[PDB]
Order: sequence, then structure tokens, then C-alpha cells
Amino acid sequence: SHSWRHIRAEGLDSSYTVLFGKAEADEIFQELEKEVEYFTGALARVQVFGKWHSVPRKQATYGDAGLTYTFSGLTLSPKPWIPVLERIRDHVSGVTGQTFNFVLINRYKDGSDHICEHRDDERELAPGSPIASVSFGASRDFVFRHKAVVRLPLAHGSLLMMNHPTNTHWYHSLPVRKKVLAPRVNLTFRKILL
DNA sequence: ATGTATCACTGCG
DNA sequence: TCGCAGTATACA
Repeated sequence: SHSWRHIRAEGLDSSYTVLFGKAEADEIFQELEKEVEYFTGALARVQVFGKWHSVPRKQATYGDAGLTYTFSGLTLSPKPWIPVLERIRDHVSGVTGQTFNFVLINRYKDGSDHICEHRDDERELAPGSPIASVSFGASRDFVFRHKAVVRLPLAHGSLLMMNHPTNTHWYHSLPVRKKVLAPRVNLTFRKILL
């Protein structure tokens, strides 16, 4: 959390680092796999180009009561905060100064689970606050495209910080990587509005 | 109403 | 194995 690779271009502003060492990350990830309860059924379908699909991964959301989060036809309410999530949130707040009330958690069982190209833009995502993507497990390729391409390997225990207006000009994705066979759990902390 | 973007898929090179 | 091309409802 002292060594940052800054990513900057017209409309792009992100920062990356390895926040947790190997041991602390293994301990956390081992806790996450036990505690996190992933959504199922209706709560795991999105609507895109006219059709519903199951997401090719698992999703959960946690955060303060009453906040919601919508994208692609689906509204999610947060389950309440569990210690391991509290612990990751607060250590992230500690290095960034920033503060968060909500966390989307995506789990990729292996390298065929993915997330398609999108922007993480939306009204309820508050002004003046970034998005913090933390990762545990397998290492997976993360790509920015400007509708030019920056490819970023997200390592075990890393933190990708995503400031304004990265989200109002560039698309991101976690493409299929067939050669990866291990799980990845990603956490993206946000500061949402009522 | 009526305009606009698409957090997903398959096909194929 | 990867990634470009071409894709009927929301929700605005």
C-alpha cells in the first residue's frame, strides 16, 4: 500500500497496488470462501440486448440498510456487514482516506467465468468518490477500452482504485482466460446514495 | 410516446 | 485461445 502504479490518460485515472501480502491475503480469502453468501435465481439474472441471462460468475452485495444498486435490469439490496468484509473495508479506507457504505462482490470459479465490457457509471454512484476493487485468489486479466486498450493483471491481495472520470469515458471487462483454473473473489467498494 | 444504451451471447478468423 | 462483429427491453 506504498507502491502504486498510476494509470492515466484523457478520461482515465486509476491506481493499483498489492495491498495485502501473501499470508494475510490467504487468511482473508480462506475466510471469504466460508462466509460470503452468493445470490441465486432471479437475483442473478441481468437483461442485455433484450434477453435475460444468468451472470457467468457469482454476485453478492453487502452494505448499509436501504441503499440499493441497479444495473442491466436488476436491483440488489445489501445484506448487512459481516466482520471479514468490515475488516477489508476499513483497511482500504485506511490507505485511501476514502469511505464506503456498499460492496459488490463478484466470484469467478475459474477462468471461464467472466464479466462483459461495461461502464460502471450511474446516478446513485455518488459524486466525488472513487471505486476500490480488491481481489483475492487466482490472478485475472482486467482490461480498459476507450470507445486503445490498457491491460492490467489483478494480483492476489491487490487494490485497483478507480477515480473520476475513469467511469464516464472508459469501459472495463474481465475477459475469459481459459488457462486459469482457480477461483477469484473480487470486491468493489462504493459509496452509494439514498 | 419515442429515443437510447446495452455488466450478455454466439460465430468466426 | 483470443477478441471483433453483430447483436427487444427497459428506463430515461
